Amino acid sequence: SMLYVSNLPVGTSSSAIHALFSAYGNVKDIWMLSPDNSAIVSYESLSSAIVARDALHNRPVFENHGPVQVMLAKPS
Amino acid sequence: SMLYVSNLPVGTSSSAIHALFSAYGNVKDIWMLSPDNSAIVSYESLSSAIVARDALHNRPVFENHGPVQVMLAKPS
Ligand SMILES: [Cl-]
Repeated sequence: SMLYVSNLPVGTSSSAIHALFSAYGNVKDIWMLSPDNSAIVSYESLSSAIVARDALHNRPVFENHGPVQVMLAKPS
Repeated sequence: SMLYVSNLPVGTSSSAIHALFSAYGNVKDIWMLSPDNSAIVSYESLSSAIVARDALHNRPVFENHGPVQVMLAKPS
């Protein structure tokens, strides 16, 4: 399952993304889109992607930075 | 490989996206992010994602609508 994560702080590392999203399930892959301040996060299960989306979408979880956006992508 | 495709015409279907990106390689999956007018497209090979990124730059698509933006997502 794919999450598009955006409005990340400039220079957020894949390891920081991995820590943030590992709280909700098994992260299979992270692809970085640094010129967009964004990333793609893949979970093993849709149930985990849903929980992380609900938990983190439009949340300023990084201090002194704006709210991170988290959108669940619809396959097919 | 994973491409993040943005600036889609509003309402663009996954069938239309599949048809466009099939011009450059075997499309493995498409995930729609339609509230963002965006999509994630995965190719079987990296060469195809590069070809697609380069060929689509400034190219009118979907009945001569505005070009789309294509960014190659780096795995980690
Ligand atoms: Cl999972």
